[PDB]
This record gives sequence, structure tokens and C-alpha cells, in this order.
Amino acid sequence: MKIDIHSHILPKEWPDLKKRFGYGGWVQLQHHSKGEAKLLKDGKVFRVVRENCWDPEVRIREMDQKGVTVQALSTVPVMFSYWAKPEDTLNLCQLLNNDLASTVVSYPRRFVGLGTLPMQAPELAVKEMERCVKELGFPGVQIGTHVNEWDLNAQELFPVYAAAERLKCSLFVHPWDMQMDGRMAKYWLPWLVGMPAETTIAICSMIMGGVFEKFPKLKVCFAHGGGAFPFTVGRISHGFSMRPDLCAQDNPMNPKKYLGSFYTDALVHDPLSLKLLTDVIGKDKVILGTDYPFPLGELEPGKLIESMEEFDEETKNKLKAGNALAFLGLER
Amino acid sequence: MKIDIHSHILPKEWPDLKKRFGYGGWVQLQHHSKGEAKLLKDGKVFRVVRENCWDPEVRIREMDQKGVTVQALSTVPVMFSYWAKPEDTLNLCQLLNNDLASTVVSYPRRFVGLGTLPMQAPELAVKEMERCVKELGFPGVQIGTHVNEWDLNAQELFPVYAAAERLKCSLFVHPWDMQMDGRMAKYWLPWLVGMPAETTIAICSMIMGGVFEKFPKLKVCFAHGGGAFPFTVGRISHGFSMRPDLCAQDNPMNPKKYLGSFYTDALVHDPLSLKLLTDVIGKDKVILGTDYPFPLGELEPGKLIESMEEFDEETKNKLKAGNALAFLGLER
Ligand SMILES: [Zn+2]
Ligand SMILES: [Zn+2]
Repeated sequence: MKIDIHSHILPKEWPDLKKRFGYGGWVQLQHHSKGEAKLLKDGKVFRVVRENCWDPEVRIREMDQKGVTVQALSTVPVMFSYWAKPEDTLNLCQLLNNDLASTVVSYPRRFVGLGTLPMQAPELAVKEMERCVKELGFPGVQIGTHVNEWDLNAQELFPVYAAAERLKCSLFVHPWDMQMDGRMAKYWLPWLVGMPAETTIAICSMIMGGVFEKFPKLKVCFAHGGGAFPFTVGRISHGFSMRPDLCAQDNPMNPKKYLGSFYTDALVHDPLSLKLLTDVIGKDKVILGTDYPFPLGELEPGKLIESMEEFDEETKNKLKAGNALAFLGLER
Repeated sequence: MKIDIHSHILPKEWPDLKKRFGYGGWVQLQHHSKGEAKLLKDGKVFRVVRENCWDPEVRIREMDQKGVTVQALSTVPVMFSYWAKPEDTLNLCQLLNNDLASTVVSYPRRFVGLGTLPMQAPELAVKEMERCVKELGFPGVQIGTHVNEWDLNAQELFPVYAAAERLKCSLFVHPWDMQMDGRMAKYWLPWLVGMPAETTIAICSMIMGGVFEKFPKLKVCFAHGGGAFPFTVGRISHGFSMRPDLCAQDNPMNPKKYLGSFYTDALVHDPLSLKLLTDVIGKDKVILGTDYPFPLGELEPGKLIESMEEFDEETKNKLKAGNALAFLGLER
């Protein structure tokens, strides 16, 4: 109920992409009757969205009802398209990034921009990042938990991290691209269970991969309370200690030592989980996030943090806003 | 430091299974240098185990040292063999359950048996359960978190649950046959992360699949504090409520209602995680588990429990023994 770090938005419309680029599997927007719209596989449909998902005035109203001062805006993670030709992803990223920037120009004290980047091609990613920060004025970028077969430990990605750290650019890591078929096709598991596992893998990849060691000024936030990590850190840490041969031939420091070194969003739904999240990650490093406007997110942003009779007013305020300005390097 | 619900043992020797069944993929134990054996799965040595993994005299000695009174013994999960022809698995289970039954009979005050079954052939698995419970006197069985393409919701598995329920045969679910390659082939991810995820999926499959509603008296314990479940139950519970088309099509109750309906082992490593586990699952439903003799387990069994200064004594003795006794259906 002050700043929402995790909020997704799309342009009203965009070019046909199977044409602009050639090949398929790209995602499009079809509005049938104003108020509602549909997201489409190329093949068959995969999400029914509302007016809030593209219309910034609709967004501000809802934000006024809900007490939300600013939303950090990123794209819908399905847009990442790390799987496609690189130069084509650079294109889409420019389109999405300029629309995002355009939305911030209309309401520069209600919105900020988290850019997107062609991560599968590190040096283009670097350039599109100098641009996001220095021309567009974005305070960070949103990226995926893994990039194809690369995980966030990859050496191929170190140039990007170096750049993030150079240009003071924050990173919001969003899980995406779980397994959808076979055992995971029922009960909404890729979302309910697959997303948290992707985030947990991402935190590990980075800690054990050397990233936080080789870039101590990097600002990283993970989605969904960082998945399973706050709860399974004990196991990850003890395992690092038992098999230094499987786990440390890349960075020798125990994962427990980077508690304090990264942020997570507070989208965990339960008070007991929120409490644990703050005891493990820290009161300074947890950030309110809503996943607005999707049904799986928090419906009353901050309602859970406000109900925590054990936090004091200072702590509730780091959670609703204070920690988020730190992470993005902004001022009130 | 009283009862250990989670512990594995192998026979010292077993026949060459390729020879016995006509095709490979099985594991063998080789004894080459002293106090040590190699497990090979067609090709490679994939694990080196010490004598405490097969020799009950040795286990008794370490139990004497650690203050453990009973270990509930089960085979190593790699032996589940759910992939083989249904007759051969059945043959192997009889060998392993007999070995198990022999160990137990030599020390029926220090061990209880958890048998193994040909899960991929539900009829064959009901007979072996009959035999484990009636002939062999085991209080329960150990099974995997999934059976090939089936998950714990599968209908074909239902006659098995009906058997266990009739027979007062407890179920101990252990994760296995998680992806080992690709992105999961570094930093021991399949064990640090993949295993907790497999168990979160199983708990989801059993709840949303109706299993606890169909069989209100089935008792089930899950390995490793139930994986990620206790921290991510909010997200599972909320998403269930948000998308009943995907989630409530088999069982109309929110997952939260099934808290208290199943057990988990206490193998979570940190006090904060333990405290959450019993806040969420309940003080009467967490069992001391150790994963002896593998190095990912608790090295000083009970020590995480005994260190917890918030728990009264009654609570500690529940987590150390009472809960295990209720879950197994036995007496002090
Ligand atoms: Zn999101
Ligand atoms: Zn185990």
C-alpha cells in the first residue's frame, strides 16, 4: 500500500510478429469486446486479461482505490522470448521498452519502468541496458530465472551483470518457462509449484555461481518471496558443507553467508510465511509486490503486511515503500 | 534421539539382477576395499556407501552413541525399480522385504521395517502389502512421490490406498527420479532443490486428487518437512481458490483444510524452518527423521529439536518419539 514492485503491463497492441520476424510461437493480443481481451499462443489461447492490463488510466484508478502510490512496471514474462533469434528479441525489447517509457512519461510520479532485455545475446543485452537506464531513465530491468540452457550462474552472463553493476541498474528476477507438459499439466502446478522452484534454483545458481561474490554492489530482487529458498536454505546450506566437491568448485562461500545480500518480494500470501521471510531474508530486504493485475497476486496490496501485529510502524513502512526505494535507488 | 522415522539400509549382497531378469538398468552393490561399497547403475559407480549402510551391528553401535532408540528401516529409493516389468520388481521387493524382515527380527526392540512395493502394478502391490503386514509384520511401506507417468492422484493407484487403509498400513512417501541432467546437473540441485519440489507435488497431488477425502484414515508421512509445502501452502491455497476450473475439479476443499491430516518428517536443518513446520503441520504431526546414513541427513539426531527453546518438554518428546508411535500404530 505505497509501492508495488511486481506489476505487469502490456502495450494496447503490437505488430503481427509471425510477419515482422517470420517464425511462429510469438504471443499476440486480441480484444473481442472492450473491457476484456485474450492472450494467444499463435496456437490456442493462454490467458484472459482485463482493461487494467494495458490502460494506464484504468491502472491509476484501481491504484487510488487500493492506496498504491507507485507501481514498478514490467512486461508480462511470456514476452521475454529468450528462445528466438537474438536480433528479433532486441527489436521486441525496443518496442516494449519504449511503450513502458511512454507510460512513465504520462504519470512520472505513479510509475517506474523495469526494462526487458535480449538475455540470450549478452552484448546486445548490455547495449539495450545502457539505453534503458541512460536514455529511458529506467531504475532497473526485469529478467527471467534462466535464459534457455543458461542458468544465472553462466559466464556468458557476467558481462550483463558487470554492466548492471556499473550503471547502478537493479534486477528483478522473475520465474518463467517452467515445464508445462507431462506430470505438470494438472492442478495449475507449473504456477503453484513450478514457479517457486525456478526462483529457488535461481538464487542457488547465483550464490554458488559466484555472482554475488564477483559483484558485491549488484541489486537483485527475486519474485514470490524467493520461492522455496527461505524455507529450504538450511538444507541448501548443509548440503554445500557436506559436498564441497559438487557445490563449491565455483564459489567457496556457504550460501547462508548471502542472507542479507539480496531482496525478495513479499508475495507469499500467509502471515507465518511472511514472518519467516523477514526473519531469514531481513526486514530491510523484503519488498511489497502484488503481481498486479493477475488473479494469483495480492488483491489488497499491503493488507497482509498491515495485519502483522508483530511488526512495528517503521518495519511496515520499509515493507510497503522504504525497501523498494533502496532497491531501485530512488528518493521520496 | 528417540525414534528415527527416515533411514535406509541395503542387504550386504544380492543377485546380479541383469542375469536374473534378462535386461539391465538395475543397481548392484560391489565390495572391493574394506569398510566401503560401491553402488553401480549400468555403467558407473554413482554412490559410495560405508558399512553402516548394510551391517546392523554397526548401526546399533552408532544408535547407542547418538541416543537413537529405534530406526524405521527402508530400502534406498534407487531400488524402487518402478520402471521394470511388474513381475521382476515384485521379485526384487520380496528379496528386499525379506532382507529387511531378517534385520528387524534380530533386533525387534531397535528396528521396525518399512517395506517396498511394485507400485507400477497396483494388484501386485496390494498382495505384497498384504504379505508385508501379515507375514512380515511391518507397520508400513515406503513409496516414491510418483510412479513413472503416474502421480499420487492416479486412479490406478487407488486400490493400493484402499489396501493400506484396511490393513492399517502407514505410508512413507520419499521423493526420487527427479530430473538429473540438463539444467539440474550442477551444484547438487536435484537433491537440494529437486527433492523438496517432488515432495511438494506429491502433497498437492494427494490433496487436490481427493485421496485424503476418499481415505480419511490413511496415514501418510512425507520426507524432508514436506519439501516446500509449509512455506508455499499460502500460494497453493490461494491459487486453488482463484482458479477452481484448474484445481478443484477433483476435490472441492481448500488445501488448508488438510493441514493436520498428514505427517512430515522433521528433516529441515534450521530452527526457523522447524518452527514453521510445526506451526503449519502441527506439533502432533512432525516426526524426527534423519536420512541416516546419508550425508544430507541430520548428523546429530534430535539435536535441532533439543536446541529449540520455545518448545516445552511434552512437545519435544512428541517430535522425538510420540508422533512416530502414533504414525506407526505401535506402543512405547
Ligand atoms: Zn509476475
Ligand atoms: Zn532418504
